[PDB]
Amino acid sequence: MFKAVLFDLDGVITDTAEYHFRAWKALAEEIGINGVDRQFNEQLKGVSREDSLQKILDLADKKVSAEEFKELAKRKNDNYVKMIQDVSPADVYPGILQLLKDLRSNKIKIALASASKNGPFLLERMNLTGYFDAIADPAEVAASKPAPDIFIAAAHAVGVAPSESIGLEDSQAGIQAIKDSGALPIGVGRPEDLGDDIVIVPDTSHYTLEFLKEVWLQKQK
Ligand SMILES: [Mg+2]
Repeated sequence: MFKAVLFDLDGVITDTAEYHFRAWKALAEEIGINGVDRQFNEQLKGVSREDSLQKILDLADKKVSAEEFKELAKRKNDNYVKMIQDVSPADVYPGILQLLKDLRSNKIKIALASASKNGPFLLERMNLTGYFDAIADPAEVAASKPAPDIFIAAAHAVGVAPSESIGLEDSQAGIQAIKDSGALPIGVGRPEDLGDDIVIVPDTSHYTLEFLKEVWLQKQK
């Protein structure tokens, strides 16, 4: 039986993506840049905050000093941090609360493996801190998501090897990160984005202790 479950936050535990989208959109509008719609934002995923801001500036061929550049980047983050102040327990994805309860009562380790610099704050706002045994700190991770580093740090933080874990993800890079760490991935989304070689649930309400166990069993080969 697996000894720990490693959680990504966005797309699994809750949604932050919409908040990032709105923040960028507020910055753009603040400096009169138009075109940052739910279409363009799709090109801002898995990209750096610097690269994203640049893409946005390239929309209006807007030039700015390296100074004004860093300040714009900071503004986007401040908007984001302001926007997440209202995150609450109601924002927890379906099935997640019960899964955490079930894992805890089954003595299965729980760890956050997220790039979010606001992970601890967000879990406290959703009232989930007490379920987590460890939070892998994004700033201590040398290589981002595609790399297995963070799932490896998250597993070690709870005293297990990744090979004794299951990783829950909503992104292709995340799925790859889990595979390369040696943990068993179970994605949420659709094969077209995630891949055809892993178990996938359409929505998180299907992430139950019973389902995880059956998947872990049917893995033994
Ligand atoms: Mg995610």
